Amino acid sequence: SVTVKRIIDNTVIVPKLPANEDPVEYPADYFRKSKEIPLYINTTKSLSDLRGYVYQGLKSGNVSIIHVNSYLYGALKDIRGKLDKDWSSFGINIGKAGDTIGIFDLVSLKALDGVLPDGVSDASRTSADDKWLPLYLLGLYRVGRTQMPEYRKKLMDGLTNQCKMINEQFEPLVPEGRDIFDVWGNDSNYTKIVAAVDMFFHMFKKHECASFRYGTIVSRFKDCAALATFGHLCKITGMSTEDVTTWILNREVADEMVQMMLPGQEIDKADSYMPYLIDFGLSSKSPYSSVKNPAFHFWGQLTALLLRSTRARNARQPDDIEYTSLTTAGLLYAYAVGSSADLAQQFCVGDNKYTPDLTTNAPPQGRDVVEWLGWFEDQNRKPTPDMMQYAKRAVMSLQGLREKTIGKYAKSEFDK
Amino acid sequence: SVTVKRIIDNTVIVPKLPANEDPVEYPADYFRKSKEIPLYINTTKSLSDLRGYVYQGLKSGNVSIIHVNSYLYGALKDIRGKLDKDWSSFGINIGKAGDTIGIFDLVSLKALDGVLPDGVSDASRTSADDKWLPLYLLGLYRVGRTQMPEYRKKLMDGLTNQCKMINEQFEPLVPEGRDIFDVWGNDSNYTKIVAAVDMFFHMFKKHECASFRYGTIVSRFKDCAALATFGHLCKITGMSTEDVTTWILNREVADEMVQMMLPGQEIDKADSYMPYLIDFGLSSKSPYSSVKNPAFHFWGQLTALLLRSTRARNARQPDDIEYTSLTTAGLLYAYAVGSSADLAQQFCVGDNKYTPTNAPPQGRDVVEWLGWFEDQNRKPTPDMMQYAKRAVMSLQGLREKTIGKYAKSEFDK
Amino acid sequence: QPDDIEYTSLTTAGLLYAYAVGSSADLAQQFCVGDNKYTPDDSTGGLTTNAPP
Repeated sequence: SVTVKRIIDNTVIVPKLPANEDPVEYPADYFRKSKEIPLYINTTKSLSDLRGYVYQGLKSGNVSIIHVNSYLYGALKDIRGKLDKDWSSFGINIGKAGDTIGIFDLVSLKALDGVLPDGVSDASRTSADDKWLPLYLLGLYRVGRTQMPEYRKKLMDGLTNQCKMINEQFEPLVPEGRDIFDVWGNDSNYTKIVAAVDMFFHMFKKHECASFRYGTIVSRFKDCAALATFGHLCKITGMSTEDVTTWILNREVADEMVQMMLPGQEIDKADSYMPYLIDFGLSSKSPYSSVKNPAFHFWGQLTALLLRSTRARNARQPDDIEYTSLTTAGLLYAYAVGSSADLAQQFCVGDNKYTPDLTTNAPPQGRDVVEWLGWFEDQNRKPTPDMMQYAKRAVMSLQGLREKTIGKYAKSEFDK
Repeated sequence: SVTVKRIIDNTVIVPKLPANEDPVEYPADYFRKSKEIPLYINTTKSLSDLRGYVYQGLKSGNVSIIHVNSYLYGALKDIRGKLDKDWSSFGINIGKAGDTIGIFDLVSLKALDGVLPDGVSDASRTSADDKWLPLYLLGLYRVGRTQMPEYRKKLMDGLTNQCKMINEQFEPLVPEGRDIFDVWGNDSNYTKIVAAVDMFFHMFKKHECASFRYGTIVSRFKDCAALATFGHLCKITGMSTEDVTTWILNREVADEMVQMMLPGQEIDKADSYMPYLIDFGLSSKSPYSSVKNPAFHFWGQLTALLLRSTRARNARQPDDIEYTSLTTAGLLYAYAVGSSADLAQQFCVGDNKYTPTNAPPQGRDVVEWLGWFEDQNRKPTPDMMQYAKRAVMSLQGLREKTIGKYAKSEFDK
Repeated sequence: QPDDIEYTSLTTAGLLYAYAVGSSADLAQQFCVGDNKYTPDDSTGGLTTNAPP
């Protein structure tokens, strides 16, 4: 369809629209450029003074982001954890046989020299270092990302978890709304610390300080939600990863899948840098994000919902996608799984159920794509009363779903 | 299914997703490595002063866990243990013959360096040792195993029994909200003490101080819930462990059963280290939990629910499992049991009663019910649906994310 | 909604467009394992004429 023409006067129109580049960048195609990830905190100001600096800063005022980072590195220099195996990611070989590494065995540099107050601060604070302060300092990042009234529920998390034979109270004054400690999310260094801490304790799960993960955990697979719904779609359909792939029926959902599965990205690998691609600054734009995989995210989450997913109901409904087309695809998929139970005898006493055995129009026995596409073709490509009912049965009795979710989308579509 | 290829251009895609670590850890495999459970009682100095340290530390919002540990050790020297026969678990010989063993016949060691207040605290309290103080201290653990207003309706349990043959009352400061004695369960050495206590009085039910289990019992089979639901299902169906097993109809419920039934783990033995696999630090990821057995937990508890179980109502509904397939399975099982009543004559007066299209099968046999399910083109019958309807309608206030709420939504419409 | 336009004609046109796209779902097997559904076979026009295009 290169040439379109106005039929009334035989003249040629050339239909075109505004371009939208915004390309994505992969973790691997960064280590092809630099073999290390810098962390700048040039502050050789004593640990005990940094301790006091931030304490009164947090109590009330302009807590410097330079200050908190400097403290954290010093407070977390605990060269803990014996490598049990080997630790290699993207060529970088940090961990050997039985080597004792730490956080900041990532890679680390020093920049600038300007600071706020004078050397010896206020010697009021005891240790309370490795004890609680970092858990607070790191815990605030997670609280910073939210904007909904969950901030108070996630600040209860902070305070209640910080009582590990420590018992204190609050610290800042004004409630959230992105302004106070949310400045930190935009610091290249602060996020890299958050990531290194998560990575490190994800390796050494058993470790007396792995409690630092609460709050440092939301950096893991940060804006890689599309990948997460692919995992989730598998566990709900109970199908293999490849068998789920074959049920993808829309061009733009295939596209996104190809993009999400591009090789050499270590996405399936145990302890890789991949899950921390954003906060380590390995990538400016995630190829695994929901905003770059909207067709897939909607399809998968819809399908999961009709299958009684509890989480899917609150997933966001993305704009600029082929709703009607994506939903019919989902229904069929959901209907196939949802009506064909796996159900086979597993254990016996020498007495097994032999399975030996409506030939015209009737839903196919198994859960095979080619079987179903042919059956649907027979229903001239339009969903039956039964499968339209199946969708209704599933969505009715869903209560209190927020707007712009796939939950409200699904109910409003199938509950008539 | 090794290879997938995009049909539009004939290129191979390789579908893959992020990994899950956390393998299970078995209590047997612990005694493969070590041959002992080390209890680190750090300080060993003055029993009388410790009695003072605790009370004072309990009246205000500050008391060391090291100090209450060292106190428990000193106060509980019930070397009174007249063995009935023998006692052996996981290759470890705990006792034999008619030996009088003690509570701490489970390997004791010394630890670090630091202690809080000066030597002689307050010589105020006496003879309160082998009476109530342990019973109280130990009681606070199961009080720490909560988050909702259950605590203030479970600290009653405390003062009430902390009064039987002792008469003592109110002592705590801050009510709750993860602050007070709710941190004690974090101490590796504290939990080990509670475990050693419950394990001891489980062998010696008829001892003077059997009361002490009133807070230490919640340790027994901790994080081994899926194993219990298997027991509950048996009691509820009236069927044997063998038979129940055959009614498992999904691959993932099979794996999880297989992983729960590994042969060298003393799970059915009377007095073992297994039921305290967590608090003794034997395992850090129980194989018998309902997080490692999500499929089985749902299945078992849903079937229970249709069979009129009261406890099934509030069971938690796991994420990332095949709801639809599992639900069908549970429905068929529950339907079989719930329309094939055992019903046989039990007693007589010389006068017995011998028992011998597209209608539900005779007995409770899986092969038979599967064949009947086949004949119904693999979809649940409208009578089956009414059965589950009846079983769920008129269920009162049920909370969110339970299999109770799940079942009513699914079957009552 | 702007003024001074032909609502009736514009909407009946917009309905017809919406109806067409909305009833003719894309749907086509994208990935496979060496086993692909091929859609045409004798694909005629549903129930006589007046059937959905």
